[PDB]
Amino acid sequence: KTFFGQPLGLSTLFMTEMWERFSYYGMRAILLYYMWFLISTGDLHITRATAASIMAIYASMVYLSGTIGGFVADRIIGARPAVFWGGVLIMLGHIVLALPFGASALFGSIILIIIGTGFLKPNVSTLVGTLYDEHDRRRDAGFSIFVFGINLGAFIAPLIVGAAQEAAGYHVAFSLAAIGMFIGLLVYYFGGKKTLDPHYLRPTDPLAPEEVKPLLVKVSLAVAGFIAIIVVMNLVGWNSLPAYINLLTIVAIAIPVFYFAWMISHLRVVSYIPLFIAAVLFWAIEEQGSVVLATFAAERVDSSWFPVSWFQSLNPLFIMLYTPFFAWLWTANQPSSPTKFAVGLMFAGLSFLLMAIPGALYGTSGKVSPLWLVGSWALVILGEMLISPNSQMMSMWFLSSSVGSALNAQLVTLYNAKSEVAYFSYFGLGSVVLGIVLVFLSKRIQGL
Ligand SMILES: CCCCCC/C=C/CCCCCCCC(=O)OC[C@H](O)CO
Ligand SMILES: CCCCCC/C=C/CCCCCCCC(=O)OC[C@H](O)CO
Ligand SMILES: CCCCCC/C=C\CCCCCCCC(=O)OC[C@@H](O)CO
Ligand SMILES: CCCCCC/C=C\CCCCCCCC(=O)OC[C@@H](O)CO
Ligand SMILES: CCCCCC/C=C\CCCCCCCC(=O)OC[C@H](O)CO
Ligand SMILES: CCCCCC/C=C\CCCCCCCC(=O)OC[C@H](O)CO
Ligand SMILES: CCCCCC/C=C\CCCCCCCC(=O)OC[C@H](O)CO
Ligand SMILES: CCCCCC/C=C\CCCCCCCC(=O)OC[C@H](O)CO
Ligand SMILES: CCCCCC/C=C\CCCCCCCC(=O)OC[C@H](O)CO
Ligand SMILES: CCCCCC/C=C\CCCCCCCC(=O)OC[C@H](O)CO
Repeated sequence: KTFFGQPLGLSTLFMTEMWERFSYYGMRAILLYYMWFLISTGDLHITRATAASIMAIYASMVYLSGTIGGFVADRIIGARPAVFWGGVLIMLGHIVLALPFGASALFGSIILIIIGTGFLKPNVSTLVGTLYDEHDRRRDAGFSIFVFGINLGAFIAPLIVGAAQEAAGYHVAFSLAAIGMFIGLLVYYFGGKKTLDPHYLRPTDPLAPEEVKPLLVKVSLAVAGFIAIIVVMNLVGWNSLPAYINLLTIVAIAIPVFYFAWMISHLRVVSYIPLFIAAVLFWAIEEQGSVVLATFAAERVDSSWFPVSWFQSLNPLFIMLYTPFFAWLWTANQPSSPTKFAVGLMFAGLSFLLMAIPGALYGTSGKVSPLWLVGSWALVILGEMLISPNSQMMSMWFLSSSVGSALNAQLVTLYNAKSEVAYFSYFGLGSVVLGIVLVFLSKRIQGL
């Protein structure tokens, strides 16, 4: 007896991530619209450009938090307590939004989910590898199955949560996200005690006695310096919300910038720079689906007969549809890796180029077919299949996605009804050209 040929413990972790992704993307599907609503009632005193910027920097901090969660679990608390307490924080963050509060609850909700996702997301994937020995060949199949559960939750969540918001309002809809995470906790807690190795209730590489102090010193210097920067900012008058967002943008971009300049000072690392740039730029476009495309859907689409948040379901839908195809394709000369990044960046560019057409053809004061966004997501997910689809590279994928959203925090403020065609054309064409450049550089990168 198995779970699709895999250890029974996989079903638990399958369902665990399935409901966490449910809570996350269900929230992402309506959070921007919710901020619009808080703005329209005068409760929240920001612009839509700022609200869009918040969404992007929100995502950036979540991925950045994922780079640290692996460390905390492996060295301090253990992977299983990390997943559990990570989930509790995630749940609380959604409960905060379900409460009878307004804009005041936003920062509290955001902080909880960032810390929570940081603990849970990288360690659930870790616990998946736990299910297998070193020798096991089923590993790639199990992770593929595990990925499928991730996409399932991301698919049904905007459908359920989005419809709930339409029927019973925002507070009820956010509570469904909280309930979704709660279900994941029940299955994880009681299912884990049956199938998970008790060895991972504790850290696998616990701090040696002499390691405690320097780690404590290192963290303290980071917090103090960060606190110091904020102090100076408020002194010189850079203390509006766009200022703090720019600070986090700088921090998010500085982290890979420093690590590169660190390692650079044989030099094949230099050859990874274009790949990392290509990764950042792709994630920038892909992550704008929940921000820019979510805005386009709500303002420019004939979606009068269905919840407009449902458009967020297209991303994991096309992933699930494309996956068995590419699974077959990579088994049936297979193109190199820098080539995949170059072509993947092109498809992302075409997705934005396509969106420039309806505005250029019909104008931007009317409403267009929902099929335009359908074709756009189909293009960028096609590009995803080439670039994105575990170990130590998990950090770089967390980093690349984090930097992209940080870049988005700046870029999405430029998007509006007046700048629609220009926004989609330039960045659309811009990504295609850099995809062409990467093709020219593709041969050198191979062999390094
Ligand atoms: C294989 C599927 C291919 C997917 C097709 C994607 C589109 C490709 C070319 C059109 C993009 C640029 C559209 C032109 C935008 C443009 O003309 O901007 C000025 C405008 O006229 C000002 O009003
Ligand atoms: C399959 C296509 C293969 C790739 C072909 C690439 C096509 C690019 C067309 C857009 C170029 C820009 C033209 C429109 C720019 C535009 O709208 O500018 C407004 C004004 O500058 C606002 O400042
Ligand atoms: C990828 C192959 C299939 C699609 C190829 C893309 C072909 C055309 C896309 C770009 C042009 C679309 C037409 C937009 C309208 C326009 O330009 O307004 C002209 C301006 O003077 C206003 O009066
Ligand atoms: C066998 C699968 C091969 C996969 C190739 C699929 C490629 C593209 C999918 C269909 C895209 C065509 C749509 C463009 C033509 C169009 O919009 O004209 C509008 C017309 O309807 C007016 O009413
Ligand atoms: C939030 C309600 C969801 C249901 C929770 C059950 C109620 C109480 C559990 C005891 C306290 C929690 C202690 C958990 C610490 C922990 O590491 O859990 C790893 C777990 O054994 C892996 O399956
Ligand atoms: C920790 C236990 C597990 C977690 C359980 C999930 C959390 C809350 C569930 C109920 C939410 C009810 C929310 C009530 C909606 C509300 O406040 O009012 C709407 C508004 O008035 C309609 O217009
Ligand atoms: C628990 C969630 C995160 C907690 C924030 C801590 C972050 C930085 C402080 C570093 C030292 C803290 C770790 C405690 C050291 C410790 O547990 O001792 C091990 C060993 O048993 C002694 O040799
Ligand atoms: C890896 C550590 C992080 C990297 C080191 C960072 C060093 C200094 C931070 C830049 C200044 C922060 C202040 C930015 C705020 C800002 O730009 O203000 C505009 C706003 O329009 C004013 O209202
Ligand atoms: C596997 C990747 C597949 C490639 C994806 C890209 C293909 C087509 C783009 C969307 C279709 C154009 C939009 C059609 C709009 C339409 O149906 O016209 C009625 C509406 O009322 C007019 O606005
Ligand atoms: C509307 C008119 C616009 C014209 C559109 C033309 C589209 C593609 C042509 C350039 C392709 C260059 C790609 C190959 C160049 C090259 O040197 O590639 C070596 C590389 O090492 C191989 O992997």
